[PDB]
Amino acid sequence: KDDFAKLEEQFDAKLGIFALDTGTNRTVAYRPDERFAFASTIKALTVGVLLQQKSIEDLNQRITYTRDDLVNYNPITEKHVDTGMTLKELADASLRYSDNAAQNLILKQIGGPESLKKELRKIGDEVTNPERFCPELNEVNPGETQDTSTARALVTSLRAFALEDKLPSEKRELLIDWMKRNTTGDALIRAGVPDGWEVADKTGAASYGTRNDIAIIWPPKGDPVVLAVLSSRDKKDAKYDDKLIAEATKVVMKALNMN
Repeated sequence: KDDFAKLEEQFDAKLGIFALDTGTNRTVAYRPDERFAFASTIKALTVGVLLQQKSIEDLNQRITYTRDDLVNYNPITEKHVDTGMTLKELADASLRYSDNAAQNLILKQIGGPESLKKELRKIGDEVTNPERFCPELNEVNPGETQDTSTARALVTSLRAFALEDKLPSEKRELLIDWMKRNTTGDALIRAGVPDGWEVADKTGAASYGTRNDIAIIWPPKGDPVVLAVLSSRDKKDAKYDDKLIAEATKVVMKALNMN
């Protein structure tokens, strides 16, 4: 709070925090409106819009691609160049493996960053600014607002798709299932929540030591909490530490008296 400034002290980083307890409407905010590169947290929002646009049957449509649409590491999509993959399999890979090439294919399907912004603006997210495909591949420098969001806007938008009415119940269920089954976030929000409690999350990292996680957290009984923990550092090549995110989550949970 305070403990938040202490974490920033301990990790030499800047935190961005917003949490909403949907049970009591309690809010926890630390630089909630400070901008960070959203990095792969955008993959969650991109699937929300894909689901909005496509019937569940339409997710069976096959997308073909070549090795030249893959750059650096893409753990799922490098396995299926020969066959291509369905939209459903791409959403799975994007969300649970943070597959860059799968995210790009999905983004292309929905009409690119311009169309994603349009749809975000349509759900009343006036802050999230998608501008580039695969922004991962660009040397993005500080003070730029392209491909940034805030902890507050990311919670509001994740909540809108995952928990409110921007998606019908069966599609909301797909989004939640994929995020619950994420493989990349064990040391982040998940490491900061009490044992047992279900977590659905999407992680991201960039440069300037950017390390992000956005989540929905269910207490065993009671309504969920939606949370964004964003972080960055002063130097372009700064290392991040996952533990910062785990510890910031602990402070949120304390403040929420849990849940």
